[PDB]
Amino acid sequence: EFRPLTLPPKLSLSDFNEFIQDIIRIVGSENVEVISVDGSYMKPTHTHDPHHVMDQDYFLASAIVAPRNVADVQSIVGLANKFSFPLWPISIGRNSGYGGAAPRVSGSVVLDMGKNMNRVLEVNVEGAYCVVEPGVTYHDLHNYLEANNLRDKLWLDVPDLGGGSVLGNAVERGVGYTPYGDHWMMHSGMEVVLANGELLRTGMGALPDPKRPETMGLKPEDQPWSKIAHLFPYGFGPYIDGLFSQSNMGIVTKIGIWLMPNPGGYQSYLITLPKDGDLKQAVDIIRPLRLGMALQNVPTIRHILLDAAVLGDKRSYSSRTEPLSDEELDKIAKQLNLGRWNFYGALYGPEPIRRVLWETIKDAFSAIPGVKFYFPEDTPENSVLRVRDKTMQGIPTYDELKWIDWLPNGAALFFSPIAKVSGEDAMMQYAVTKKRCQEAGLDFIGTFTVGMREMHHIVCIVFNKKDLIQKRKVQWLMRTLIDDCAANGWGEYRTHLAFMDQIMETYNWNNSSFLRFNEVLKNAVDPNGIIAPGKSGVWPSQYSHVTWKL
Amino acid sequence: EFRPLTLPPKLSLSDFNEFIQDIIRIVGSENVEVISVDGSYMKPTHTHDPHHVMDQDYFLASAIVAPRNVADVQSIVGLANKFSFPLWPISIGRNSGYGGAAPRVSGSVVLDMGKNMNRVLEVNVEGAYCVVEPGVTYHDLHNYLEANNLRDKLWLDVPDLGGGSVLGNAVERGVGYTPYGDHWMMHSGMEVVLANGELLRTGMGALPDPKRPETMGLKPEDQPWSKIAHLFPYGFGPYIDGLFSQSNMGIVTKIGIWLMPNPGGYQSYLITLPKDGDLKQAVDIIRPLRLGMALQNVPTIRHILLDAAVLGDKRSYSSRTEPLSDEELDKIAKQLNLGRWNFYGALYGPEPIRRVLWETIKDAFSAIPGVKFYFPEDTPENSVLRVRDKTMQGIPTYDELKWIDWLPNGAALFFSPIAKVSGEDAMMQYAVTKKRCQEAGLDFIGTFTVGMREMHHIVCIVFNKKDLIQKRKVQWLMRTLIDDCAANGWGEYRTHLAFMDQIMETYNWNNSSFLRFNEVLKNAVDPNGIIAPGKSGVWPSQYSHVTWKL
Amino acid sequence: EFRPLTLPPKLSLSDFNEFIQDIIRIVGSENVEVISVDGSYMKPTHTHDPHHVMDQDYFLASAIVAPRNVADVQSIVGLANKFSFPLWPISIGRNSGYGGAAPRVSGSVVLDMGKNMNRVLEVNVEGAYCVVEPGVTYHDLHNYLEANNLRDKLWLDVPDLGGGSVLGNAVERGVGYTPYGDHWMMHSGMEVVLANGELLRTGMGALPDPKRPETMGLKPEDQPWSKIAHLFPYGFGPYIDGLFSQSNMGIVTKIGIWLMPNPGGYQSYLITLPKDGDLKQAVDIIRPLRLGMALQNVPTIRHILLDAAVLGDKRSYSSRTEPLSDEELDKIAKQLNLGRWNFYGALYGPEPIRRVLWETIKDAFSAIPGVKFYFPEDTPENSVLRVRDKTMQGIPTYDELKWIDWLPNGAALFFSPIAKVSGEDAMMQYAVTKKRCQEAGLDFIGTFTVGMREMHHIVCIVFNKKDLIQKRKVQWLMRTLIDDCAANGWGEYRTHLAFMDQIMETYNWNNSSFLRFNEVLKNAVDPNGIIAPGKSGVWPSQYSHVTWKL
Ligand SMILES: Cc1cc2nc3c(=O)[nH]c(=O)nc-3n(C[C@H](O)[C@H](O)[C@H](O)COP(=O)(O)OP(=O)(O)OC[C@H]3O[C@@H](n4cnc5c(N)ncnc54)[C@H](O)[C@@H]3O)c2cc1C
Ligand SMILES: Cc1cc2nc3c(=O)[nH]c(=O)nc-3n(C[C@H](O)[C@H](O)[C@H](O)COP(=O)(O)OP(=O)(O)OC[C@H]3O[C@@H](n4cnc5c(N)ncnc54)[C@H](O)[C@@H]3O)c2cc1C
Ligand SMILES: Cc1cc2nc3c(=O)[nH]c(=O)nc-3n(C[C@H](O)[C@H](O)[C@H](O)COP(=O)(O)OP(=O)(O)OC[C@H]3O[C@@H](n4cnc5c(N)ncnc54)[C@H](O)[C@@H]3O)c2cc1C
Repeated sequence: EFRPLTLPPKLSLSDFNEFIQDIIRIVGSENVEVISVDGSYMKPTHTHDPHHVMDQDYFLASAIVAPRNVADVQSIVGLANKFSFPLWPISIGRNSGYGGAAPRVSGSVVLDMGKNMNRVLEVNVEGAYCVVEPGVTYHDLHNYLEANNLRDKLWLDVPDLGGGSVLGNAVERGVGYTPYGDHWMMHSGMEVVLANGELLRTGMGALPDPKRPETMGLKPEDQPWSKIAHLFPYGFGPYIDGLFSQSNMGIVTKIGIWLMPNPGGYQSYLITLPKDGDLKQAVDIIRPLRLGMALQNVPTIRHILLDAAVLGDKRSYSSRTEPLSDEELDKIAKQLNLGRWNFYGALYGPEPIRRVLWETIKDAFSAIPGVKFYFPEDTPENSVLRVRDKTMQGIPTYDELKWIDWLPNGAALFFSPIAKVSGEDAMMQYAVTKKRCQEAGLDFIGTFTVGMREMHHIVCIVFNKKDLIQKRKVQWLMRTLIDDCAANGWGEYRTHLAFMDQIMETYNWNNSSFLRFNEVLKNAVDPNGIIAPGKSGVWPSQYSHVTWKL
Repeated sequence: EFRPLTLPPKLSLSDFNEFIQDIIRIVGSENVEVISVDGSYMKPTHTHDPHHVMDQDYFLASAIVAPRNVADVQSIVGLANKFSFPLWPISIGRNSGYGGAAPRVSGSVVLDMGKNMNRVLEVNVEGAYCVVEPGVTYHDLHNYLEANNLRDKLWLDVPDLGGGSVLGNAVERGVGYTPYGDHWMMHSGMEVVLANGELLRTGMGALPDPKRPETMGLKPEDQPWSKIAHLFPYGFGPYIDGLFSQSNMGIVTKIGIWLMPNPGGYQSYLITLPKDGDLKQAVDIIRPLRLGMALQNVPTIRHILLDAAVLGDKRSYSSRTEPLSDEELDKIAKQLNLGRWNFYGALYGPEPIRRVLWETIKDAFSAIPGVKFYFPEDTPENSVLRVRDKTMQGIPTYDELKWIDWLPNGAALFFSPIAKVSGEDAMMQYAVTKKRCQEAGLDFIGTFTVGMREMHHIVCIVFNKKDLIQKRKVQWLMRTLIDDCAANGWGEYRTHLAFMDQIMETYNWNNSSFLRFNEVLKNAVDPNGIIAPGKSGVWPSQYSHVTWKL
Repeated sequence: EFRPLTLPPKLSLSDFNEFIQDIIRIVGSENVEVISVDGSYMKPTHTHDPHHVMDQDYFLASAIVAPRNVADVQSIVGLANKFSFPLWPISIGRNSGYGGAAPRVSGSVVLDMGKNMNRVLEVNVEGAYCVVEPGVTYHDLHNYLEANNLRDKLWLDVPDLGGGSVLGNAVERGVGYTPYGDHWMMHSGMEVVLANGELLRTGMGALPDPKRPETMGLKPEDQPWSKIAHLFPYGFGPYIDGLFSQSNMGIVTKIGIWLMPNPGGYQSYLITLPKDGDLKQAVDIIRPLRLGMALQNVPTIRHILLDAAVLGDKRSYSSRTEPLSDEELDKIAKQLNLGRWNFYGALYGPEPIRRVLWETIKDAFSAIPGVKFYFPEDTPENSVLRVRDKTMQGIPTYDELKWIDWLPNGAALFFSPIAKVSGEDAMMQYAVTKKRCQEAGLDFIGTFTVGMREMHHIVCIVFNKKDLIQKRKVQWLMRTLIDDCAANGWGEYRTHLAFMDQIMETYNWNNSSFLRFNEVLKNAVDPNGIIAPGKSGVWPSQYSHVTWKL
């Protein structure tokens, strides 16, 4: 195709046309689409942000290209370096609340790795790992284990939804809820296409599999990996793996992710905390238990509107347009059999071990008046606990998508700071965020996900995407929250395309030493600045800061 | 001082003299030493390799410089960039078996960070972490916890000896034996002086501590850290921390290391395996247990000569000059009440939990004929179990230094490949290594340290450092082992100065893609190539490969 | 001399020594001083900041050099470009509250232009202007006019003290209180030594004086100026004069400043405003009057503690260590016969004209209850009005120096934002600043100086320079005020050395477009970055931002 809505920087329409003809001959007309529709979670869009906080077409691809295999990504990168065409690689494109599949720089080709590079490459039982391509979603990996009956020996670790990409999510350093919840720390052995187009394998993946007749003459992408590749992630020398997470330093084509053995015993549970103020005592209680491993997985503390929004839109609970009152939150809590805060967790391992920990957990949460303990069986058929019971054993579900429908044309945007695992800090973060949410006219909706020495506080901002006034309030909100949390010593761990610059500007100790160093690294490996310029605030030097920053 | 034995590359005697007068005025004559003695573990040398496999003066400093603080490192870096003088930073300089304090390039200044930058900067109880400077040895951190009575709340994780540096060891990705044994994975928040001399803090350390009257006007090195700096290592954007382990990308001035809470119950144990061939069954047994966490710490599988060498030199068991026979190893085993292989481990937590796991461990090791189970009380006063009982609870000891005295002027050199956690692989690596040791005329001495999905096999080569014939056999051995292990799909995780190029050459998948990328990074950040050139085989472009590689 | 406390960046001791011997042979040993004392207003220091907010030696010269004439500055510039030595030019060095004579970069040579380049070059009566060198203080220019009896034809315009430099103050865009109070707007024709060392004259000064026998053979610095040089500032083409105010783009050697003709009638006056809240009504009143020119000069609105501090230290009014209360300020007001706010002004011209405006002023201020009107005769012998009566007619005094002695070892630091000429805005800025001063534990002390469409609000922070705790609170205060005022839409017009980067960061519309442009200009004209690097936050490219910004 001939004429796109937006062309990448400094590129002419003829270069665009030459380039797109070049890619079409490499991958076929069925794997290329020129943009000359927000869609669904089911068939995500790959052209722009479906949960658009800015105008819909603000972050817009000029074309979508689907490589057939690693060789095609090498050729595409060569082309982009020839024409200076920025690429924006995506795996599944479901980064909802974070920009979706939209590029930071409009005019970029969205590189759709996941359409054709789909394979579950290996599932290794003795080493309890899997190797995967960008296109394997959590649902797909689950089906792979089920079809081969591997569920009895190995379990997966999934986020709240099941359509996301195992590799995609892990390179963003996403989180899950079993004891393998720290996705990025469970990796070992990644394959990357560098900006120069050279293939590179990290860790023990750089120690080549010894030659043998059966693997002679295979292209590098197609070679097997040496025995320790997916078992010990460090290899030898500088450990460069992290340069590839939340970065623009390369295109990840394959990754090994460690899988937990069936634990031989499982029990999910829900602890309802009656009062809004019970967050403080609960976190204080969670601290020592999470450090000493009575709390085995990544347990969450859900605010009552998160659960309420899973079960029904705002219209179903109130006809109010403004934020529900405190008294109304107590009525919704009572209506659903939940507290104002709901703690979700799971015990793993043999009964004798589950028993002891469970009594420790129970006994410690008993200092909170009115606490109530439930197992999935004890709750209604449509409960969040019955969904999270599946979630905390690695089974993918889609039920929790429903909270995005809290409002009319509900879109999501995530404010994601990190808090200490302390009631004092958690209340304070809450207090800060709640106050700005109410100034903005939005219900506070959020969850804390409990890590070992930190909690990821996901404030779920939901707004009407067809309401220009509220979109502007969301943007006012997000920007102020960033600043306020920064003034209180808290940083966000992951964000949307429009907030990357502002969030990187917050990590400016010693006059921005941290981004300068990233900048130095980036321009050495991408001298044409073709790999997703702007991702995380890191700009190659051909992208003036005055022009491009937000 | 005026005239060093060796000058760094391309530097004149006059530039050397100017430089050293420049350093003397910054740090004082007491903190600078010109080299115009192997020493002890007690007072390590900082001029060369005390366990010299090459000639003693092969790797030699021109001078030793001890910065007083971070400002001094900054100024020293500026001078090195002015004169193009290569710096070799050390923390404690006890990297015995790995080159000690010796620089890869002779003529380099050895930067002694540990003499004056010694401080335990902070021990945080609620967050269960500590922040430290290069000079805090494990023994020092231990004493710090004892003086303040923190041992009841927090434990350390130590390597076999206690004199090493907490930071030094951790940036080498060193290993320990409690559940916090993956030293590098326990870090969060590092401070680094870049090659350009700029101070940088990683992760959440880049999110500055909010201003307040009490901290106004403090030099950047002296500023407090924001609340989440030592609690969540990822921060935001590219996770660049790993670029600083086993690298020459920076000079680490401070690091945060997560500390394990007193577990409320501890019991070490020893499981003796009668036969040489029992390794295989044992590892096959260890696999599922380690994966399902019945084995909580990093348990080890010591070969009988390791324990034997701790208890007495070779002269005490035989007057032989050649390797002890198999029949002799069985006699030494019997004499000491140990098997041919000895498995050391520890159970953590409340009694009810220790009980269940201990029965699971017992029962699974029972499939090996003649297995015997000991607690420290059950063994003699000089046993390795009573020493390692301390070691698996983070208490520092120095007893295990005695195996370096197996031979007359015993020096150590470590051959450190990684193996799958499988009887088959472990036997095979053992077979390969044992064969080459006997060809070399040396006793096989070693340990396997059990990681989750891998084992670190430390073959401990001990030789007479005053025996030129054997030193040459050591070098013949090491180099052949590298190749043999590489030809069987195994790579080493850490190595000595003289083997770094050969070991990086082994991680050459796709025509050395991994080292080219490291080179690209290094020359961007060190355009004068003044930070430890050659470390891990990574050479700045001013250091011709033909000239410098070994 | 041989060994300075601090050397400029990247310079060796030997280059320093060579350089200083080179300068000594150009200007003599009497004109050069190596720094191997805070002093007084009378004999200002030229080595560091006498009103030090940071440690005393924080901003420190390596040497002081006093050029004999323009040729000497040219040669000094050549040497600095040869050695890359940063120069910090000063005229008188009395920039008290703004860093004094201290360089932004420590190690810089302080260039003392005023010691030897002292001359009143010309006082032209028909054109009502004067031409001056860096060393002509206002007191000196005053004496020059008196000696020749020119006071009857021409008046000066002075700042609160008389020792400052006419040129120095003017290139800082300093303010005065007659109708000629916008010092920078009264200039026409400047002479500058560029960074490359070339002499340049601006405006009509670029149109050379026609040749004539009497001026043949004169060095360029010594040539007369063409007739219109000091009469029309614009010249032809780009008007580049402003690139030389509050900048590091050149070294100003001579300037022409327009002088007001004796007005043929003068009467100063004081209007006391009883209440703290009367600021608002007063400013609302001042607005139309200032715009329609009933208020002819630059009238000021002094806070009661400013006048109180001129008359006696804090010990004389209270023995309190904390801020005086509101009730105490009313008592001090009553004691001195002043309001809580005191408006000082002056009427110029023939009696008939003074009469009419004076009735217009009186009548409009009459809407404020309790207002009282004084002429100098009506007040006591030690009043501020009798001092400012002199000040509003261009006569230099030193009386107002006494407010710096409010506290024990009182030092001054100025927080200088701009406010709209509106009661609403003025109160609001006052509210913001007063709140932060009380949190800091300091008395609020300040003045508003009334411009045509804006007011310069000088918050005069006075602190004990030997009190480390309060110095830190001063720094905490200053930095928070900057941010607070920025968050309310107000920027500072001038600042001290330690706040320059933070204040330039505030003028960051469109991703700092304004400073990028300044950077581009500066590196073209100073490729060695030797003229006052860092002045106003503008850094030559050899000065890494990470390293140098505060
Ligand atoms: C209701 C809801 C719930 C969510 N719950 C969770 C949760 O529990 N945990 C969680 O972590 N997230 C959660 N998310 C956030 C996000 O939706 C998921 O993390 C999702 O899996 C991320 O998208 P993806 O991995 O499918 O898609 P992708 O669009 O592939 O996103 C990948 C992103 O990482 C980079 N990237 C991806 N692939 C590559 C590659 N091959 N090479 C280089 N860079 C690459 C790019 O920066 C890109 O923007 C949730 C979102 C919603 C809407
Ligand atoms: C008998 C014996 C037993 C051992 N047992 C163990 C064991 O169980 N586990 C284990 O891991 N090791 C073991 N070691 C190996 C090694 O001796 C220890 O890891 C020791 O702690 C490493 O030295 P160090 O950390 O004190 O000293 P250092 O000499 O400080 O070594 C640090 C090294 O890392 C780098 N480095 C250090 N500090 C910095 C800095 N500030 N900035 C930049 N780079 C830096 C340099 O490359 C340097 O060579 C053993 C050694 C012997 C002789
Ligand atoms: C009690 C008190 C009251 C004050 N009242 C006033 C007031 O009413 N109005 C006011 O404006 N200020 C006031 N000031 C602020 C300041 O003290 C005066 O402006 C003073 O005249 C400025 O110093 P200077 O001009 O003598 O000295 P200098 O130290 O000469 O300062 C000149 C500055 O401008 C630059 N500069 C000077 N000469 C040159 C040159 N030749 N070439 C290039 N750059 C040059 C440099 O950046 C330098 O730092 C006051 C200060 C105090 C302590």
